[PDB]
Amino acid sequence: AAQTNAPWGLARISSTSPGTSTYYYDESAGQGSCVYVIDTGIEASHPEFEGRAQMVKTYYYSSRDGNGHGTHCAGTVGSRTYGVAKKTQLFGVKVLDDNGSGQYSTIIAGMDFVASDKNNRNCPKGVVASLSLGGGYSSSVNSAAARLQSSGVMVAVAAGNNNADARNYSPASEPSVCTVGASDRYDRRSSFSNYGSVLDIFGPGTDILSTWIGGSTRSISGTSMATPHVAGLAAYLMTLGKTTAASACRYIADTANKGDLSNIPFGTVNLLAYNNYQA
Repeated sequence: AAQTNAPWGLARISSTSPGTSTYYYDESAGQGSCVYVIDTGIEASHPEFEGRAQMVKTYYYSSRDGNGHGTHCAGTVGSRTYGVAKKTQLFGVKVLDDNGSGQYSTIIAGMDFVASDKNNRNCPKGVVASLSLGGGYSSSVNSAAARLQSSGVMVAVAAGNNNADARNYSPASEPSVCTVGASDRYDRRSSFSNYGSVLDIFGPGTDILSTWIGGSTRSISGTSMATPHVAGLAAYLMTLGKTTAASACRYIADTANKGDLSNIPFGTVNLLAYNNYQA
């Protein structure tokens, strides 16, 4: 399939050079997979989700996304126009309040919920969890993420927007999960992107157009924006049978555009998420 005039990040992950405008992808588009978006919520009523999104859990008085951040992320995973896996099933776990904050205790609870709740859901091609969040290092938060990965979910986490080494942030610093840095449309490391040996992959994260609350759209920046590119790619490759949840992160790194990014500090991977689709 081809999405003409796709956002630049979608076009990026289906090309070998920067500067293209079409997103090539296999038409299965992640059908039969599920991605949990652990965030502020998802405006499931948005026409861009086509009823493929639903909230499944909240830790606040509302399940709605009064912020927009979760919706933007869920849109990059699997919205019809801005998403990588256009046929995927999106589940919403609201661990973050409407200001984008949440306690680690609540975030931990959210992850353990996903590890169990996937057994309530028909995801025959596998299960992914996108975690556009983080803070300072905590082993409890790291183990929470590693538990989720062990239960059989491909876990993708943001590296953080501090322009520092991700080893001092969680769940970014957990080795067994897929930690995602951010790049821009000219293959530069995003000025805010964390870096470090704990990174496994980069994804588009500067000026990313996606869904927003109120049935609208906007363009924002962050490793929070790169993470769902990888979450979506994961679900896309798992629908295709090319990898498993346990293997997806390493496979995406095996099959990435190598060496193409600029301002990668020495010791950080130079790997850019790539779907190697051959139309």
